[PDB]
Amino acid sequence: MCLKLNLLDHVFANPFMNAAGVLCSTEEDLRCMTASSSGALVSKSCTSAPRDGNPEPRYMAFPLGSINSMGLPNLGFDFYLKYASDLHDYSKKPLFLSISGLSVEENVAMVRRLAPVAQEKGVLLELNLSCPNVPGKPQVAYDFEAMRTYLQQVSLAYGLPFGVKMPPYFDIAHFDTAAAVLNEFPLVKFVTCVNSVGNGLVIDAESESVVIKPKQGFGGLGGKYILPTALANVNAFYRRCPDKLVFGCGGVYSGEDAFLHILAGASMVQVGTALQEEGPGIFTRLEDELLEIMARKGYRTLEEFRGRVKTIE
Amino acid sequence: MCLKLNLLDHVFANPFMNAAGVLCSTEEDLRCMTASSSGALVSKSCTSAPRDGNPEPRYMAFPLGSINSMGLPNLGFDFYLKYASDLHDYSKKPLFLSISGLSVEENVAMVRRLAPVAQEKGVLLELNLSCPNVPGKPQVAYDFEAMRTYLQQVSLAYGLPFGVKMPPYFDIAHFDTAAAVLNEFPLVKFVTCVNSVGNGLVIDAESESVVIKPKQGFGGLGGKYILPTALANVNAFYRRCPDKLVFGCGGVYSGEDAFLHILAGASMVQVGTALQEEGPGIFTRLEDELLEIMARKGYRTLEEFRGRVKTIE
Ligand SMILES: Cc1cc2nc3c(=O)[nH]c(=O)nc-3n(C[C@H](O)[C@H](O)[C@H](O)COP(=O)(O)O)c2cc1C
Ligand SMILES: Cc1cc2nc3c(=O)[nH]c(=O)nc-3n(C[C@H](O)[C@H](O)[C@H](O)COP(=O)(O)O)c2cc1C
Ligand SMILES: O=C(O)c1ccc2cc(CCc3c(C(=O)O)[nH]c(=O)[nH]c3=O)ccc2c1
Ligand SMILES: O=C(O)c1ccc2cc(CCc3c(C(=O)O)[nH]c(=O)[nH]c3=O)ccc2c1
Repeated sequence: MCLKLNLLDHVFANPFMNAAGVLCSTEEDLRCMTASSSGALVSKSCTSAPRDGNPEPRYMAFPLGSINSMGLPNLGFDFYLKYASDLHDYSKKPLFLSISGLSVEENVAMVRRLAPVAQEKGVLLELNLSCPNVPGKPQVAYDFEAMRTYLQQVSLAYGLPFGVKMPPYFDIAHFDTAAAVLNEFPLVKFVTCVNSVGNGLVIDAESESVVIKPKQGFGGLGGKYILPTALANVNAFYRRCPDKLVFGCGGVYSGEDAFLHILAGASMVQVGTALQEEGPGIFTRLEDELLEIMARKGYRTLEEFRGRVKTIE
Repeated sequence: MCLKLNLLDHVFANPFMNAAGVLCSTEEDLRCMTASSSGALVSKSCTSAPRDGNPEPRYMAFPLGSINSMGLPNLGFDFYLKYASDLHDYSKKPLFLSISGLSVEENVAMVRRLAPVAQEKGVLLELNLSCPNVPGKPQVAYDFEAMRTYLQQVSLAYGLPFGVKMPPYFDIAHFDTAAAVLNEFPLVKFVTCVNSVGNGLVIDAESESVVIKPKQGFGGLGGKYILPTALANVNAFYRRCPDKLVFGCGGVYSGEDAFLHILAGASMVQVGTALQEEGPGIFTRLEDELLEIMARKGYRTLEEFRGRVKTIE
């Protein structure tokens, strides 16, 4: 029985990795992810210049999940490019680099300079499209014309396979439109579903207060709250993008949750909230748990059940 | 200390009611809700003609909430109109009738008939701005021009104060656009936030199957999964629509959850999944729990804390 995968011309010991943003901002965090049992890691979404992000408290977690308005704190692109080019040990596992420029021009600037490193060292680009653009307009992936522009400019600038990180959608017409846009771009080889569920609001009953400071307490939701949403999106894109991979992200706490993602169509399975809460030991647990469900069911490999969710009648 | 309140020129024993769709389809159901301790009741969204809805299984519940693709089963508008006009006992509590016509014309036709019953008996209209999927088009409340159309035509045809049932939004620009639409219409006197979170997917690990038959297992989510979404929408509209009331719906299982919805801004608090799972007994428990938390905090009225959620700094 084995959790091995070979995709995007890389070899992965297992499907598990962190979710962008969690345990991946500093060198220390990237070394820790690298030392862990995960099959891959992704670096924190970056911008051209370093950012401090939003005022604290800006992340809080609870039994059913988490809320955040981090505001894209990061060490700047040159840092993550240097980690990719000079520091990462690719003999340990593959690296994804996430970018999240605040305009199309910022993303173009970064991917231009990432290209040669991607070509030489094999770092894989994850472009975050659940990201602000002009304030007062929707985030990039909820503005299909902007999404198209972004993908056109980055495809031209970068010129190598990449993937995209998507927000969740909630309407079939949006699933249809979004996948149609993605399918215009042959270089988009993977689609990671999903980013956080936007603009949730957690309120503490005792203090009568919101729990994060930015944005009057509104923030993106992760964890147990979002698993059926995540699954839906994974499957919706898996069905609509047959020439792309789908990576699943949202609500993974256990090997059972990872199994569901994989039955929905996931190749890699990313872990955000649960990893934030439990720490990198989670990856040995998830591995063990997923192998046990496979043993019970008689599955020897991931391909035997990936995307094989049954429907009724 | 009692929970009684006045809204919309009606008196309510307490702020609780069922969520549309739950325990409200048949005469038996409406009578059961009327006999309960709820402050109000709302009928099942209706269409001009009866509908059988989608194949079963079409609802399932779990520890964290529910998933449904009911397909708008209902007894048809004439039945609900007759309930409102001849059968409901208004001395017991107010009645809301939910309409969910499949085009603007259908909604106009129903509301033209409801108006004189509203004038005579005081039944209240809740217009549902969710709808069956139509390939190539989003749900009405996710198509702002369509929403404006509906509201323009209903307002003209109906001519009396009414409310609107909204799906959740996840993007502040969308909150700003939606609330601007709503505030064009002075007759929209309440906004109910939220309907189910659209197009989730629940998968059973043992069977490797989705759990509802319609739509390849995709359906609207309710219950614990959606509470922070629901609170966000309640507060976003409460902030943006100062001349309207906001009714909260989503994720209420306890008086503490009701308390949070009121702190976010809700005037009435609707109960869907929890009511479906626990039955109408839930309303005595919710009342007791909400009064207990009020007593512990020293609140004598709902007005003392409605919309008074605190932000940080
Ligand atoms: C603290 C924190 C920071 C995050 N930062 C990013 C980010 O920089 N880029 C991104 O693509 N997603 C980011 N996300 C979203 C996660 O990658 C993930 O999509 C989301 O948390 C859902 O997965 P989960 O349910 O496992 O938490 C962040 C989430 C959290 C909790
Ligand atoms: C079985 C069922 C049927 C429902 N039908 C309707 C409906 O006819 N009209 C409507 O506005 N909302 C309908 N809903 C949505 C609920 O009114 C409510 O908005 C949603 O379930 C979230 O509240 P909850 O978390 O308390 O379940 C239905 C929900 C369920 C579970
Ligand atoms: O409050 C702001 O000014 C602000 C500015 C920049 C922002 C950029 C992002 C995208 C990164 C990200 C974040 C984050 O960094 O807040 N959190 C997530 O759950 N997902 C993400 O993709 C998300 C939110 C951001 C908010
Ligand atoms: O699947 C279909 O073809 C179909 C047809 C008509 C539909 C009408 C609605 C609106 C009623 C509704 C339902 C419902 O009746 O399924 N469930 C909810 O959670 N909220 C709602 O607002 C919701 C879904 C509908 C789906």
